[PDB]
Amino acid sequence: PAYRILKPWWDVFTDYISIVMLMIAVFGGTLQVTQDKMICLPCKWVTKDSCNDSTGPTGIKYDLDRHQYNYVDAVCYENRLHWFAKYFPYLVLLHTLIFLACSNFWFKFPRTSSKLEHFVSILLKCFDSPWTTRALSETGVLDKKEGEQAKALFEKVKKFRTHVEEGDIVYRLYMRQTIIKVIKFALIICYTVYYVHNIKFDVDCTVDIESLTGYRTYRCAHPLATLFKILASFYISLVIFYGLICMYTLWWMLRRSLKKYSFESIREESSYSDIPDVKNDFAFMLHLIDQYDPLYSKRFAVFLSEVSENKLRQLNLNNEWTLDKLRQRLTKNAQDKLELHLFMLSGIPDTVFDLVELEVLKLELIPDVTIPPSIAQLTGLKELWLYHTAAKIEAPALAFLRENLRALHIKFTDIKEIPLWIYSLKTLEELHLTGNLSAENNRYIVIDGLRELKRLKVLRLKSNLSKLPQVVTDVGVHLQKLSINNEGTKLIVLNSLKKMVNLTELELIRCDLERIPHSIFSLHNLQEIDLKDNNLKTIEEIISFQHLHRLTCLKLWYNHIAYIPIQIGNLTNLERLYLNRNKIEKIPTQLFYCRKLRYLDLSHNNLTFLPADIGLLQNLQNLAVTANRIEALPPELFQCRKLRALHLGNNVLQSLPSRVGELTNLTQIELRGNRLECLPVELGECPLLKRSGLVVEEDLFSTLPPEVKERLWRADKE
Amino acid sequence: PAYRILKPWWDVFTDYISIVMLMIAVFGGTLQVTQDKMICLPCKWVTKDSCNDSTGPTGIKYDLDRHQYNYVDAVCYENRLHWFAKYFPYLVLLHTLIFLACSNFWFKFPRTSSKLEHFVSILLKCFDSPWTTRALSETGVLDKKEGEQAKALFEKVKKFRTHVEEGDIVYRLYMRQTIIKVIKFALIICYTVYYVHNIKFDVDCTVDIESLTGYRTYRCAHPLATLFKILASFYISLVIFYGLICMYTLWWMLRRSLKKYSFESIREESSYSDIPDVKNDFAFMLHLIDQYDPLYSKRFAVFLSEVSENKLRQLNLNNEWTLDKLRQRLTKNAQDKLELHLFMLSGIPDTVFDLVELEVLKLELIPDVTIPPSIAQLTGLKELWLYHTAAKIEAPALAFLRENLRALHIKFTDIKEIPLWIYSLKTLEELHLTGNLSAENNRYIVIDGLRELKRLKVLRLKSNLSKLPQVVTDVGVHLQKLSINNEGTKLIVLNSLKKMVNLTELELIRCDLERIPHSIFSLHNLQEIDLKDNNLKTIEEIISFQHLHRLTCLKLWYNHIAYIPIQIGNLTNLERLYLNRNKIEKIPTQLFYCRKLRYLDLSHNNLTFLPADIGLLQNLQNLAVTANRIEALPPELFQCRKLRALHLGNNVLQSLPSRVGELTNLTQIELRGNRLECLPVELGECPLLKRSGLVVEEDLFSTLPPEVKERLWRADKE
Repeated sequence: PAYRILKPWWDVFTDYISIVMLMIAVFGGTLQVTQDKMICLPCKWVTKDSCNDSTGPTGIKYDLDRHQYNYVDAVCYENRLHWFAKYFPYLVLLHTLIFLACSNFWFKFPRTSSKLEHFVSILLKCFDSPWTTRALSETGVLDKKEGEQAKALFEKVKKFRTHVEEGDIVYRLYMRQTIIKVIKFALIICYTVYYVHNIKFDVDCTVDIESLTGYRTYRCAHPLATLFKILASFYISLVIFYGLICMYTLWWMLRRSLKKYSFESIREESSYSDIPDVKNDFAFMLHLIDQYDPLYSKRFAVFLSEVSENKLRQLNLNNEWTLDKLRQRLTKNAQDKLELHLFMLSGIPDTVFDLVELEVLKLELIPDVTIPPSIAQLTGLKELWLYHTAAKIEAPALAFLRENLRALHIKFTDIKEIPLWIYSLKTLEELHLTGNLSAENNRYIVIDGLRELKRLKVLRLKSNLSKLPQVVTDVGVHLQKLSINNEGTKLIVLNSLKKMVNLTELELIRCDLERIPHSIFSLHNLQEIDLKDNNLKTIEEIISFQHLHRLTCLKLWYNHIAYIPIQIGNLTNLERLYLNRNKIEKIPTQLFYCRKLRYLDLSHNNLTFLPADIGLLQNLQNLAVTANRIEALPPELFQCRKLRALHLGNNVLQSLPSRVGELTNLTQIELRGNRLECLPVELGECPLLKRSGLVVEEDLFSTLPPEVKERLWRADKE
Repeated sequence: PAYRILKPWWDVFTDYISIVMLMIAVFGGTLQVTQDKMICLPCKWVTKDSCNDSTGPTGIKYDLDRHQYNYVDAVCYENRLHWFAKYFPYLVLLHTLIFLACSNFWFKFPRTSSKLEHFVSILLKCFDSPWTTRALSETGVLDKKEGEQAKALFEKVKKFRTHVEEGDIVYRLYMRQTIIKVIKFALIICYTVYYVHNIKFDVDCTVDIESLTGYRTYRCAHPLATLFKILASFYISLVIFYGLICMYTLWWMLRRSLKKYSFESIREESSYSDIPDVKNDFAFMLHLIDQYDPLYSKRFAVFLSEVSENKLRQLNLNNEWTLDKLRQRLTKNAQDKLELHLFMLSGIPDTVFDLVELEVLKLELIPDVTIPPSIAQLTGLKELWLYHTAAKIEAPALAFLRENLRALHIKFTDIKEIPLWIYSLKTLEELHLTGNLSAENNRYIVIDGLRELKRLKVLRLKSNLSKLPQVVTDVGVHLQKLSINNEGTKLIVLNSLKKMVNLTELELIRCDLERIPHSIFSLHNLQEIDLKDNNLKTIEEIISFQHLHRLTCLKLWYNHIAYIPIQIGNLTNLERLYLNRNKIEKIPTQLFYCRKLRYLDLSHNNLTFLPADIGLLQNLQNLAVTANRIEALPPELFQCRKLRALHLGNNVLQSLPSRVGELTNLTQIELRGNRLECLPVELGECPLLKRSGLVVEEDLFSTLPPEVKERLWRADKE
């Protein structure tokens, strides 16, 4: 009932033959025990120890008692009867017992019985499971219990295959059994056929007992000799059949090299082309199964396809990730949109396509995943972020992304990681490419699809472009933003940056320009310009920067600018400025002639003084001079009545003048790290300054009057 | 334990006959073993080696010992008794064992045992399924798992049919078993009938043993001969019955060609004519079941019919989407009409036709659906939407569609999936085509049937067409509204718009025209014209637009329009003008002669100040200058009394004049992004202004007077 699957036709035939042999043995034994008498009549004329057959006919007088006849019969039966006639039932019993022992050797040997039982259990589990049925049907909806059962079955199959493939004990044990059976059959046939002629009805007895009966030789009849001969002939025929069956088994084991299973037909007909071929000690068991039924091997093959594992994992992650877990995983990014982050997942769960409130989706390391058509359900989806993930798409999904998606973020490290269908997404407007794409004589060739992005407005190219692609220059005629981050790689434009007339913004970070090209001056639509991390040394080209009519901002932080050019104040259009973390030695008053200035940082500079005209910028609300050599705070600086926040910390400023409290728009002050003695009393009269905005050292905050402390704490808490 | 179903009645009769034959074999064998002695008396006078048969009578003295009598009996039993008389029970036992082995060959042969057990297991699983009961009762809502297991049963039945139909091992094996039984019966009856005549009570024995007893011939008696003879006659009769049953089985198996099955009663009493004929290796087992009883075959044939599978799969789907949940999913579209969408469904539920009040029906990604006649019930249906859903149709459904529809939405990714019967419709007013269709050597051939619509009024095209089709020009003689979306690809017209004399509204979306074609001006009856995102810079052709007197609304936004020509003031008929997202920097003074303007859009442009002539446009209500360079709000703007919308966000607005309260009709305004330090007191006197209509910073909202804040809160609350 359990191992019957492992018994082919030859095994069951041999079992039935052994049963018949046991019946023959017991019948012969009980027949011999019940009666096996001899009937002996003495020879009156004895020659060569056998009588020569030398009014009406009359009987022969022997003058022998019945007891003497019984004694003669017993003596002749014990002595002159061939051992084959006396021991045939016991010999056939022994032979069939040894045959049964050989047959059950592997079943009763633990070192192989455990493997056989485990294989039977694994095959039954793979056959009766419902997952294999749908796996064959597919050539998706699944239950959690079914998913966990299938996962357990897959791991059990893998561990069992790993354990069994290196054994190679069942095959050689079966070979030994077959060889033993064949040689035993041969020897039994030879000896039994040669000795079956030694049992006969007429047997001549010469036991040499004349002191008790007086006769030398006796002619004895064996009444059951014919029946025993018939039984022996029938047993010989059964042994011939058994040996022919064993020889068929031996031929079957030495014809196709059962150490190897090709497994090609099952994998090719089931579309599971990547099914590895079975090695030794596991191909033999599958050969036995095929002899029994190929259907079990067919149902078991789907657990070794290297694809059904991926499908089962995808279904399991679909089932396990509930909607509530994803809702708890929802995040609001800096742009105030519902973000759902997926990281370290083999595939995209299908449950994420149930929350239509998703706005920005980030995918990171999602290998070999295909975009499901269910993406059309997420109407509110706006941003798709791919991190080192080469994913496939479907026609309905492609159409939905072409007609709904607006922003795409791409982080990659190889050409194959860039989906080819991103070009057809014509509603895409915000693009973020992160990853090297420069190639030797192949650069910017597969990137000709940028023309298709008609609605592209926001572009970010991070590929260490030592050469600027001409396709980007041609497509910039409708772009509005372009931030190129080369990670310090030098930027070469070969006079191709003046063609993007509609480029409203231009950012050059880590481009290592070392000097401002003249093509920036042709960007009359420019409003915010930055050369951060370009190690710029001179910015005197602000003279030619005057062409930019609507240039409302200018950032030059994190550079080697040694001084502020006198021409920078002539661009009255400038409103926001970033000049901190530079090597500026002194600040000329020329810059302070752009009275609409509102953003200006001078932190982490070698400045040791503050000019007089700093207070003439009444629109300024951000003063960041953190970690400077400024040691005296000028009273004229306090004229900026609209200075919401100022940063003075880490400086060498000795004290804060009393004019700080004259500002009612103050909200935040950064003062930690200064050579300050005590905060002024006037600082506590600011209606909008609180402890959140008043960040200073512990002792400096302790220098304030207690009423100022309690007012600040009450304002901050309530 | 009900494996007997595969055994017909004749198999049971043969098994019982074999049991009786085995019983009589055992009886005869134990009788012969226990007592089979022969009693022999020598003939004093012998003629022809036979008994001569020739103061009162006295017994004849033979002078023979009892042991000599026993020897004579044994030698006569060995030699002169016929082998059939001695070995009748053993031959009967051997033949009975051979018959049982033949009967149980296929039952125990693993190669066909697997097929038999799989067939009986599938039959028993099918029999207990409530699916069969429901199908029979069809001549009604159950558990979902019942439908799941029904589909699993259907799939496994199909797989088993595909597997077993290729083998053909059970029919040939059964035929060979029957042939072996018949030939064995013939041989056994021949030899037994021929040799039964030798079972005689008296047997003439001439063993020729003179040196032992001294008599030539003997006259033996077989006391068991009569019982053996009657047992032999009984066994002959049983063998005759067995052979007759075997001949009947052979005739039944060699007359109807069991390699094929009819399956004709199902398509008559149930009209399930989709069941194919069953070929070998499956028809044989079905015939055996029919021999048992045809009920199992009848209740199992339904699983081979795909029509029953489809109908009860649809029934399961209807059970999945109940009416209450269907109406829960029922919503209202953007046109305030009842709409229902079906996404990622295997088929269209029948329950969707319960609600006849639907007007818009969305069918997206519903594979291989045929439009049923049940759509005729939904007389109120007006719009049917197809999103990548290839749909087949029937005559009544198409008849209902041709006279009870308003608009049709067709979204496709491939040419072959669009329905072709759409052209037969005549009640259709709006047709929505979505998907690129242009190809070479078959250009614009799929939509050649668009001319069949003689009532087509509004045409909406999403096909990315390089050139305007001639069929569009042919069908435009009666159109009213045209919406073209080239997805940013440049469109070539070549004077192909003047043929649409009755066209009312012309819409060109993402056509990348870069220049307005002159055929637009020739449509004197045009009402609304759009050039949405067509890379237009100059619109000076308005001199030609002056031919269009009834151009109430002109849409020229999402383009690169640099400056508005002064000739736009000639078109005083403009009422709704969109000019946002353009390079427009200033409003011409002549534009204000168009006093009919009511909707003006200028957001996200280079506007810096508003002309003083804006106050003369009293008809204006909606104004949008969001994200511009507006330094301050002009005073003359406040005299436009019925301005219901003023979008001034993301500007550089500094001071808000107190005259905002003069706009009693002002409802919607925003102050985000504008550096407004303070607010006037008249802002809270406008009845139509509410807190939800006031988009302002929370602290700047607190800057409102507390009475004004309470008034705005009261307005917002109710």
